[PDB]
Amino acid sequence: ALSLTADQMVSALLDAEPPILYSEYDPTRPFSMMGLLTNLADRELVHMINWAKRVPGFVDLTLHDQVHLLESAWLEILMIGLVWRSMEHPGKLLFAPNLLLDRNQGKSVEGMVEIFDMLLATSSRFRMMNLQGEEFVCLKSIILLNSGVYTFTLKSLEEKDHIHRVLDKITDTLIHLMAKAGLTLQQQHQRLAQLLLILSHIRHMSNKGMEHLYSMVPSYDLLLEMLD
Amino acid sequence: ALSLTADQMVSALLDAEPPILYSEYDPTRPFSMMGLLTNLADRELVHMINWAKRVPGFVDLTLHDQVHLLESAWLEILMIGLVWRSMEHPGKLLFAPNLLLDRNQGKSVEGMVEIFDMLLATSSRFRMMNLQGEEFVCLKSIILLNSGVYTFTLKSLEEKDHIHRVLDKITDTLIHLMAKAGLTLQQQHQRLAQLLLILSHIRHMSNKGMEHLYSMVPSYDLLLEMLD
Ligand SMILES: CC(C)CN1CCc2cc(O)ccc2[C@H]1c1ccc(/C=C/C(=O)O)cc1
Ligand SMILES: CC(C)CN1CCc2cc(O)ccc2[C@H]1c1ccc(/C=C/C(=O)O)cc1
Repeated sequence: ALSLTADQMVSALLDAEPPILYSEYDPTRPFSMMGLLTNLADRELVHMINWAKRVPGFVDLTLHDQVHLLESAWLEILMIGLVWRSMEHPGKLLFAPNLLLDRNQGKSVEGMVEIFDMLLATSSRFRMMNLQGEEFVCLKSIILLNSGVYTFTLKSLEEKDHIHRVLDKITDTLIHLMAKAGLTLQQQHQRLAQLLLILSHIRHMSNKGMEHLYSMVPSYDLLLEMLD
Repeated sequence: ALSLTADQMVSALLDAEPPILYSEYDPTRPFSMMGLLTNLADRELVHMINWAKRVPGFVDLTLHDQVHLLESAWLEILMIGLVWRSMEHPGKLLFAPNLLLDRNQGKSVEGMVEIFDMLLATSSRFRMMNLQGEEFVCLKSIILLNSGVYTFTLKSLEEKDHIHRVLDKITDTLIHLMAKAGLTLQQQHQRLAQLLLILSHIRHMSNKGMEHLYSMVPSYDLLLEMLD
């Protein structure tokens, strides 16, 4: 994992990409939103576990640490996936190819339109930056490794060190992608910063989303069971 | 602001630094924690407004946008300040020079020890990275400009553009500080990323903190009044 080249890292992440799932509803029947979104999120989680195990360095960690990282990051990962899927659909959120929802549709649940608006704005930011697929997969892997790394013994110190080393490799990779695309050294650092700063907003969105869900979520046990 | 050199940006930010305030309690009297922390935060906010107005580019924005940015960022700014103050005090949070609290003291309020632990871990991360004062002031300014920029008309488009341009200048500045300190180009990008990724955790901490406070906060009107 730490011996991978930038090109190899990118290829590994692109290969690890999960599929785009569909919403489960009878399309011949008349058009609950939260039920549809929950069932979709449930099914995506399984594929996210598989994806996570294919992110270089991730399976080198202890099971306990893998669970902690996924516990911290899962909603951020679903959200960045959603925002990426929605990028070329101004004003809409592509939850699934058969479930493309606008802001007005979000108003059907109390507190939801606020979250829809933040996701739509992130998609807008992605569009304005012209985010590339190779950059997106790097960012999603960064979320997985970074979100829980500040909230964790000699083994723990080794785990955190490894995580930072893998994150450094992904940073190198992002820069390499920007250098290959022809950006100047200045533009490279600037774009790196712009991309990483969006991750703070994705964290914010996830926290707001978790508040919504807790006001009504995969347990440590379910995640542990799925990862073990 | 956009014509400032890296050295000028750093100097401007160092000059803008607010003072370290003291907790208001009778030190001759026997040792409420939340009351002490709230009163401290109240007084710090006033100085934060002054500081914000001295961050290059900030007063170029509309009053409304200044308020929005501060509304989004104020707790993150208090927290990064706290973590910086605490950096050379392992296991303790230096809320003020006369109010140095350990994790055990946080247990006196339900839900607080969790927040103390996250802040202490961030201080630990700062210590391990050997964060420099010049880097800290850059990061605090980045929080101010970035935290609310995704949640905002032709004027709004101009405002967001300006904010991104100022953020790009601060990125250039951070890199310049790392280049002057003798880091390689690789190390520069890596450290930039490490620093910006901590900001995601600071956002997380602020969200957790706001949840605590809302379960019991400066209004738009107070912030507007103070900024106007
Ligand atoms: C209020 C948010 C949590 C709604 N999110 C937005 C992000 C997102 C992305 C997806 O790609 C699929 C669904 C969603 C939904 C969502 C809705 C419900 C749940 C609930 C999960 C559970 O209760 O286990 C999770 C996410
Ligand atoms: C639970 C957290 C919000 C406690 N924080 C931690 C960060 C911090 C940094 C400071 O430098 C000073 C105080 C604090 C406290 C804190 C406590 C109360 C309030 C309340 C403010 C209000 O009610 O206006 C804000 C922050």
